[PDB]
Amino acid sequence: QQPLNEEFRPEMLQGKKVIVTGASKGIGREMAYHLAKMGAHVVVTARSKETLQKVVSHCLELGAASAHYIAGTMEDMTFAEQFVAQAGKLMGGLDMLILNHITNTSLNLFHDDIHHVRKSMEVNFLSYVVLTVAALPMLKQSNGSIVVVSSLAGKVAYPMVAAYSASKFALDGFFSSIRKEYSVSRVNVSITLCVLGLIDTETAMKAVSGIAAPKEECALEIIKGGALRQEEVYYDSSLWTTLLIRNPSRKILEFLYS
Amino acid sequence: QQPLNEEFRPEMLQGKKVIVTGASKGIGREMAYHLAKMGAHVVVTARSKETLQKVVSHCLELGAASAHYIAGTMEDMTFAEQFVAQAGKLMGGLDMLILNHITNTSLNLFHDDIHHVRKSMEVNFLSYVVLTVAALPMLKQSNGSIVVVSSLAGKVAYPMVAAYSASKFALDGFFSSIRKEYSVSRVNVSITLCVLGLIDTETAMKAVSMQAAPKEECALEIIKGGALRQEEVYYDSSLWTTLLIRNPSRKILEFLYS
Amino acid sequence: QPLNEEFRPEMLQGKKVIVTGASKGIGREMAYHLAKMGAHVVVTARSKETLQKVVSHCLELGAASAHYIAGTMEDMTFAEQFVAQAGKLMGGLDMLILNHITNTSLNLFHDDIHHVRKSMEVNFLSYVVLTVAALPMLKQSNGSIVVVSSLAGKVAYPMVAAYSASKFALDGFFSSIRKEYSVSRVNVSITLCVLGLIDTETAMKAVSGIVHMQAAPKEECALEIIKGGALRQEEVYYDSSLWTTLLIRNPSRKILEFLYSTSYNMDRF
Amino acid sequence: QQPLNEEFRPEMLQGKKVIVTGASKGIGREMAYHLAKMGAHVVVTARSKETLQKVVSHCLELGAASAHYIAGTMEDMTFAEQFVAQAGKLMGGLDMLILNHITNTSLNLFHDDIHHVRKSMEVNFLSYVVLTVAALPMLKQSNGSIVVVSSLAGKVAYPMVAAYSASKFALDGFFSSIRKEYSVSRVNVSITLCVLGLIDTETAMKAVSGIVHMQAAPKEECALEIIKGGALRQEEVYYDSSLWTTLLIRNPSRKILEFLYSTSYNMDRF
Ligand SMILES: NC(=O)C1=CN([C@@H]2O[C@H](COP(=O)(O)OP(=O)(O)OC[C@H]3O[C@@H](n4cnc5c(N)ncnc54)[C@H](OP(=O)(O)O)[C@@H]3O)[C@@H](O)[C@H]2O)C=CC1
Ligand SMILES: NC(=O)C1=CN([C@@H]2O[C@H](COP(=O)(O)OP(=O)(O)OC[C@H]3O[C@@H](n4cnc5c(N)ncnc54)[C@H](OP(=O)(O)O)[C@@H]3O)[C@@H](O)[C@H]2O)C=CC1
Ligand SMILES: NC(=O)C1=CN([C@@H]2O[C@H](COP(=O)(O)OP(=O)(O)OC[C@H]3O[C@@H](n4cnc5c(N)ncnc54)[C@H](OP(=O)(O)O)[C@@H]3O)[C@@H](O)[C@H]2O)C=CC1
Ligand SMILES: NC(=O)C1=CN([C@@H]2O[C@H](COP(=O)(O)OP(=O)(O)OC[C@H]3O[C@@H](n4cnc5c(N)ncnc54)[C@H](OP(=O)(O)O)[C@@H]3O)[C@@H](O)[C@H]2O)C=CC1
Ligand SMILES: C[C@H](CCC(=O)NCCC[N+](C)(C)CCCS(=O)(=O)[O-])[C@H]1CC[C@H]2[C@@H]3[C@H](O)C[C@@H]4C[C@H](O)CC[C@]4(C)[C@H]3C[C@H](O)[C@]12C
Ligand SMILES: C[C@H](CCC(=O)NCCC[N+](C)(C)CCCS(=O)(=O)[O-])[C@H]1CC[C@H]2[C@@H]3[C@H](O)C[C@@H]4C[C@H](O)CC[C@]4(C)[C@H]3C[C@H](O)[C@]12C
Ligand SMILES: C[C@H](CCC(=O)NCCC[N+](C)(C)CCCS(=O)(=O)[O-])[C@H]1CC[C@H]2[C@@H]3[C@H](O)C[C@@H]4C[C@H](O)CC[C@]4(C)[C@H]3C[C@H](O)[C@]12C
Ligand SMILES: C[C@H](CCC(=O)NCCC[N+](C)(C)CCCS(=O)(=O)[O-])[C@H]1CC[C@H]2[C@@H]3[C@H](O)C[C@@H]4C[C@H](O)CC[C@]4(C)[C@H]3C[C@H](O)[C@]12C
Repeated sequence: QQPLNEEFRPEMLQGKKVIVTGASKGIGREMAYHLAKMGAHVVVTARSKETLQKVVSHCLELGAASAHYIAGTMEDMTFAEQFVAQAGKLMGGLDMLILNHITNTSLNLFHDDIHHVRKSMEVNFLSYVVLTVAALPMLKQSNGSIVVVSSLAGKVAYPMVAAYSASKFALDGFFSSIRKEYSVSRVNVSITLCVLGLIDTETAMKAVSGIAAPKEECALEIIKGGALRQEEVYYDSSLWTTLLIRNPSRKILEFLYS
Repeated sequence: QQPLNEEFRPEMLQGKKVIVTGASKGIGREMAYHLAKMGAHVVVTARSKETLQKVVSHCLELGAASAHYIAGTMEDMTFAEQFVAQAGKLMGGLDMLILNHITNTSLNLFHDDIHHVRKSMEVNFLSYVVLTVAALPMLKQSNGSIVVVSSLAGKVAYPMVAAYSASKFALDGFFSSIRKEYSVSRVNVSITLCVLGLIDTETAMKAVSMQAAPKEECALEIIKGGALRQEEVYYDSSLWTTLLIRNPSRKILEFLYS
Repeated sequence: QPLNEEFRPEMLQGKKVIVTGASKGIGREMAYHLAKMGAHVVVTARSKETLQKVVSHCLELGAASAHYIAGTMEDMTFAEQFVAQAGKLMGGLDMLILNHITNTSLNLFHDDIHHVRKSMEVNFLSYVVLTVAALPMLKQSNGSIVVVSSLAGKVAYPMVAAYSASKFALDGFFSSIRKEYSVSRVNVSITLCVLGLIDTETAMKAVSGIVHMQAAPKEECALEIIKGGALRQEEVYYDSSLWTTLLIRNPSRKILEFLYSTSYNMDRF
Repeated sequence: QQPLNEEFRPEMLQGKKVIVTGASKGIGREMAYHLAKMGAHVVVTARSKETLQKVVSHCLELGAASAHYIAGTMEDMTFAEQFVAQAGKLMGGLDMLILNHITNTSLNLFHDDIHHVRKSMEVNFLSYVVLTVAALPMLKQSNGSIVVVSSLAGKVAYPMVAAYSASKFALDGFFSSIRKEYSVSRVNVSITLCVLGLIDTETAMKAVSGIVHMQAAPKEECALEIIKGGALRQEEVYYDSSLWTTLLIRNPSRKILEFLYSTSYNMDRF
């Protein structure tokens, strides 16, 4: 889309109505806290009821306009649908949908685990589509934004994360296609895809113990990208990563072909 | 993987045992016919037994070492699994698995069509994984090859094909990751991803009603790439397309990051 | 770094600008744009007769002043003396537009070392001499150098070997001194312009057949060069087709230059 | 051009007739030594007869079919032309021309040394053209090869090497253009451009002292990769301590656009 030709400021999120998924820990939790400090209305979700309550209480302490949680698993597509409808009622609308959750993923070779492939596709990809469809009427009303959190393994191939990579590549294909559609149909909803290197969440640090950028800063850069309506955000400890992983030729060919 | 350092010869397929899916029409049918002319053993599949019988009869006329069909839908993951077992039984093993079928797809904006997204992911992606898992023991025995048919819309973003693009991107992520795993684990099974522009199949010509490439030639280039164990085949009417769509920097970064 | 503003013609009002190779083609069009913007201009080329016509039209168009000095850029003494004279006449210098080339036609290289040498002297070395002569004045004004180059100064083509050598040399030289000015805190911008086929008389005599119809307008080309210089852009890419200007860019080069820059210690210099 | 679709073998250089310029020290000297070990005929040049004589002595001991030197400065285009003729006479022809010399260059900011700029252009660039013109008839006879030694600073920009970078960029523009001309004119002479990172020659090691702290690649290995690339008729050789450098500095998009652009124009004319 057309990004905002503006400097980010935290007041861009003041009073904005934001869903954050996968917000009980890791990057999602940090995004909830940043949003709370900016004075946003937030609804957080994950499976962990008790941790979500603690996240909500801290968001209120930090200055959230309001904060609520709804607990459930994004394996359940009915839950996903119902979640968005309830979150919208809790906030009186929706300005930004931050899709961040994933199913449990560790480093292993692919041997015959079709169940993990299916579960990864359902939780990491299909649930994002279901959430988007449920959110789109509200986002069209607010000229809002969808933020999709992805990965280096969603842009290039790695061993040991085959099922995950499939799901993150699928997000790029799906959301980059609907971005093109929203441009031609003049739907004023931005789509931001975030491509992350190694981030120091507990999940990642445990996953890479047998082989990191700060999660607070990562979370802020994701929000900034969404607020500025950027097509993509690249975040890593090293500029070697963020500068070289970019594929400007793809965007050029998409334009020239159109 | 390492591609064979030699020119293609049709004799490379003589007596080879090959599965072709989506082989009742389009590129799949043309691949069956080329394989037949080369004296391969072929097992073809699609949903329509009537059309498949016609393909088998023509394959035998053309010189196939043997030809059989098994009809079913790749919506049914049990069928996918049992199909590979039966095809292997019929031929006495498997040298090449050509994964080509897709669910019916036309050009349309995405609105609230979760059904098509799920169907596309199941038929176009998950069934390919199920088929690969079922085929891998036989392919390991033969040091064989997997050929995955994909698309320009599986490498860059287009409007009007969101569900389809998600599934084709997913293929790239998944199969490119397992390719990395087979290299580190020294599994001698090659994986070839084919990226196709507009090809003059009846399906395509109806869907787009620019220059369309001939399906006979397309089919042959797919077989050549698989036989030569190339990582990727790019095929289009124009060299502007096949040369510019390639992304060598991705392959370089994957290597550097390893 | 480039100015984060839209171009306005008032940015050149009262500015003191040299344009070389300005008797015809893109250089003449640049002089005309500058004149319309109310700049002070000094133009040069070998031919006094054609330069007279450019100066007279510049005055009609509303130049603050317009003058020519004729000479050949084969003569490095002329190059040096020309800048001193032009700057003294105008009372300073804000922009140096380096645009001239030696006469080049399309042909296979045929042992004509004389042409390789002449290309290197006129198209490349004279640009360096002009720059050295201008830099004190440009430092005084926090001014700009604009170097006009070519698609054949970024990728290789047959039939223009000597010319391409000279334009590649400009990129290597000027891109290196740009980096030096960054570390030495010299506030003089350098803009390298990469031009496709432009409908100058020279180009239209050189090319063949339908290629003539694939040329971009010289008036527009000239304005984009001036805009790039005024905005202190590092590079300007101009062509009749977006397929050209988008695909010919090599962003990986600037990325690697940046990534490589931390590994040397400039404190000695 | 089309590279040979085969693995390098040292016998590819046995009995071949090779010129190496700038061969009294550094990479050039190492190239002479590898060629000698492969049983090539070699003629080496540089300004210093004393250092050239030592190279020839070692080449003869290593097993060169023959080894000679001719001393002179490549500032003198007359010497350049006459050198190639004499080298050709000494060997009875020419199979490979390796152009490697440069004028003395150190790291410094550019101020006003137009003399250094001109000398760089004359020694590092124009003399290569003169040598090529002199050699080409012999190379056409043998379906031979030209190897042009260049630099990271001949592909991307660096401060402190402005005059040198201009000359190496010029080599790319010129020799890449002639490669295209040889393709349309059906001249069966290969051109290989070599792009080198930091190599542990005495010149480089002295020059970067205190400025740079990175790995330097071995000059012996560098020299061998240059010969291999030339022997295999490759368009470009990239050599560095790190695969990060050699893989990322290559620009396949340029080669693709040149090809696509060529399909649009008819070269029968001019
Ligand atoms: N950290 C890294 O190095 C990288 C991270 N990323 C991306 O960043 C995002 C966040 O990663 P990170 O913070 O490390 O991950 P974490 O594991 O810390 O967080 C994942 C979140 O999703 C939730 N979640 C897990 N399963 C389900 C489910 N079935 N339904 C609903 N929610 C669930 C978790 O909470 P609960 O257990 O309470 O349900 C948790 O809140 C992911 O999209 C990921 O792909 C990408 C590349 C690298
Ligand atoms: N033609 C083109 O322009 C392009 C083609 N491609 C790719 O090439 C491949 C072939 O395309 P094309 O030849 O045009 O397609 P066609 O529509 O001509 O053929 C599709 C085949 O798949 C079968 N099929 C459809 N649904 C199912 C199902 N549920 N289970 C099993 N088989 C099914 C069909 O048989 P039946 O209906 O009898 O089951 C048919 O045999 C596809 O992978 C596609 O993505 C990519 C880009 C462009
Ligand atoms: N037109 C095109 O398609 C392209 C143009 N360019 C570039 O744009 C620039 C201008 O091109 P264009 O406008 O076509 O060129 P022109 O041939 O129209 O103009 C050349 C100018 O340079 C002068 N000149 C020639 N020889 C000398 C000399 N020895 N000393 C001083 N001046 C000399 C000429 O005047 P006089 O003869 O009286 O001295 C004339 O003023 C050039 O740098 C070129 O490389 C790049 C790519 C394409
Ligand atoms: N080493 C490195 O890090 C890098 C090297 N390169 C390239 O590799 C090539 C070789 O470099 P390197 O081995 O370090 O250089 P050296 O300084 O070791 O060798 C240069 C050679 O050229 C000769 N030479 C110098 N001036 C003249 C002259 N006027 N006429 C004829 N010969 C002359 C020298 O001998 P004498 O003085 O006796 O004439 C010497 O034989 C060069 O082309 C360079 O650009 C590129 C990038 C990096
Ligand atoms: C750490 C690796 C590799 C990152 C990488 O490849 N980084 C760039 C190159 C770095 N190198 C040092 C190799 C070169 C740097 C050049 S430099 O010169 O700068 O040093 C990356 C690649 C795939 C990533 C996992 C997946 O996402 C899935 C999952 C998501 C969860 O949420 C967190 C857990 C997990 C397992 C992720 C953790 C981690 O994130 C992984 C392992
Ligand atoms: C035709 C378009 C666009 C192709 C394209 O973008 N091609 C390169 C650019 C060419 N230009 C526009 C630049 C022309 C200039 C010529 S020049 O020489 O200058 O380059 C492509 C993009 C997506 C493709 C569909 C999907 O796969 C899904 C589906 C698969 C079935 O199986 C067949 C049907 C269908 C609907 C496909 C048909 C067709 O295949 C589509 C529409
Ligand atoms: C015309 C060619 C090629 C341009 C090119 O490669 N352009 C992009 C690709 C275009 N395609 C092939 C894709 C066709 C698209 C046609 S489309 O209509 O679709 O756009 C370019 C390449 C080198 C150029 C000459 C040099 O500078 C030297 C000299 C400078 C003078 O000052 C003017 C004269 C002259 C002889 C120049 C003329 C012209 O400028 C040349 C021949
Ligand atoms: C050393 C630098 C920079 C090299 C570079 O940019 N290399 C790639 C990047 C590597 N990184 C730092 C990113 C990673 C290394 C990780 S590491 O573990 O290694 O620290 C390069 C760039 C330009 C080079 C000079 C010119 O040619 C001219 C001249 C030629 C002579 O013949 C030898 C002398 C001299 C002065 C040359 C020496 C040296 O050659 C220079 C300074």
